Amino acid sequence: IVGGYTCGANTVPYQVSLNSGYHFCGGSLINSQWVVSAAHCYKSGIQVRLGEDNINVVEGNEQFISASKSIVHPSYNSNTLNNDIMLIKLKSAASLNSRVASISLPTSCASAGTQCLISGWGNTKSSGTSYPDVLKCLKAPILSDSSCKSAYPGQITSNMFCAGYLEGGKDSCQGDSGGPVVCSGKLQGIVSWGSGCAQKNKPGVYTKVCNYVSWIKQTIASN
Ligand SMILES: [Ca+2]
Repeated sequence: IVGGYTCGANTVPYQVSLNSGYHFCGGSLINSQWVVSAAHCYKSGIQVRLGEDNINVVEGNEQFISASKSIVHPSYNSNTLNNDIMLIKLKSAASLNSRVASISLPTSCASAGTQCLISGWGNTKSSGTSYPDVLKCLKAPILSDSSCKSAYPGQITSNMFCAGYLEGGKDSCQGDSGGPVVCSGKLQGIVSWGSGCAQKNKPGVYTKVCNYVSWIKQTIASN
């Protein structure tokens, strides 16, 4: 997250870190057994880390639970990043309390102008590299479909939306991928892609979670 703020420990209780020996992507806990992330974060051997603030220090609220199964969206296209969503099942159910909690799925799609909370452990610099150990946060609005398409000609599908600031300086970034965009207490986006980070006229692009609620529910119901 570039141009954000330190969230505070366990203030984003649905945020998870995907770990394969190291943090590599975010995700969102949607029930005791299941995490939403980006399909482009797929790999084998995932350990889901819940209750994290500093990802390099054991602070006392963590739950580390190996994944039993990953399910990339049936229509994920890694070239275009269309349908950049996956589900990860935990080998055992997480214990839920105020610091580790699921986030609700949307019942309707959010609108341009709505304020959301984007979070992650990704790079905090737009030029060069610095990775935080504690969770960063950014409040940002959803942008119009027209301004999103004008920013990224030929690239924005109906399964994507832009959020952030066209002036630059505030955005998600590498290492945030797969993490949440939460608006009015609902998971509306997944950190997906963008041109660089926090560049002028290059806002963040997010998977549009409301399009996937029926797939998510039916997949969980049978897996
Ligand atoms: Ca920790």
